[PDB]
Amino acid sequence: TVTKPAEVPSRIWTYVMNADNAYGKGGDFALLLSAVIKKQSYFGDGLSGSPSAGDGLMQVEPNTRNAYLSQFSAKYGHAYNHSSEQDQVYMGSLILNEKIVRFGSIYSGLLHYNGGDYWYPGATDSYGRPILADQYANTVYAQYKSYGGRYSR
Ligand SMILES: CC(=O)N[C@@H]1[C@@H](O)[C@H](O[C@@H]2O[C@H](CO)[C@@H](O[C@@H]3O[C@H](CO)[C@@H](O[C@@H]4O[C@H](CO)[C@@H](O)[C@H](O)[C@H]4NC(C)=O)[C@H](O)[C@H]3NC(C)=O)[C@H](O)[C@H]2NC(C)=O)[C@@H](CO)O[C@H]1O
Repeated sequence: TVTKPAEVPSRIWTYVMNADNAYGKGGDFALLLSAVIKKQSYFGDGLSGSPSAGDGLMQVEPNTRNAYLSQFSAKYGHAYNHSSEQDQVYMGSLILNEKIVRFGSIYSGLLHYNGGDYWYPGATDSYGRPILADQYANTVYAQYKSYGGRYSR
């Protein structure tokens, strides 16, 4: 505990481990972030073709990135740079950590990361796509555990 999952590209592992270090999570957060990135962008390979392609590795929506800019700068010591893949991961990590702490659990953190705080079945994203936040949380939590995750909170 813990090892890089074989299927996670080594550049991505570095980003998530840097994020893990910033929150003192012993490598466990990095496993969760790996699962999130696999689902959101497939490490960057599943982006092309999508209206939300430009939102990067963790697919944080523009209005959501905008709300967290000052907090990002405070946490990481530099202004958010969307062209930086490490910053993309740092931003997604900050928001997911915030949700997990605020709502009280990983599952709920994942659900509200994907759906927002006021998700309901039939809610749509900034591109008008239906958000299956419950299914997202289920499948990302399973992937997290499959990578060797060991927490619920
Ligand atoms: C390349 C590709 O297409 N990949 C797919 C992913 O894009 C995809 O899921 C999308 O993921 C993002 C991030 O998790 C998710 O974004 C959330 O969107 C909601 C709804 O807009 C947000 O909330 C609102 O925020 C505003 C401003 O703060 C609030 O005023 C408002 O109240 C909120 N609304 C509600 C209802 O609470 C979240 O902030 C936002 N999260 C983030 C981190 O930005 C999209 O909704 C996801 N879209 C879909 C259709 O799921 C993934 C889905 O499984 O699939 C990839 O393949």
